Amino acid sequence: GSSGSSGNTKQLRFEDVVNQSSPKNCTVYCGGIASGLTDQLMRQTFSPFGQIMEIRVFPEKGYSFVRFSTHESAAHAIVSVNGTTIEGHVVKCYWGKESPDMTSGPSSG
Repeated sequence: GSSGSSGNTKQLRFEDVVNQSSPKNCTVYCGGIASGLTDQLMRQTFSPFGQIMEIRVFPEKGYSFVRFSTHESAAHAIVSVNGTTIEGHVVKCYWGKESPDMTSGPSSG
């Protein structure tokens, strides 16, 4: 028989992901692919994971966007995709947050 145990606390808990960001804004930032980024890919990949609203593939930056109609579905695909290898390329699933358009006044801490 074989053995191999040396891990503790990994990935992201569904309860943690389904809260990180407001329930109103549900986005999934999938970054990793470089020589295999295609709308059909992300669509088919998240297709089942849940319902997809908008998809943006950036084969020049090495990342893509995927927003769901709900927070749950998004969290599911995230908790999973978060640490998966597509076509031999590790991808990262995050909560696509809208960039700050207006704010004025930097900070630090």
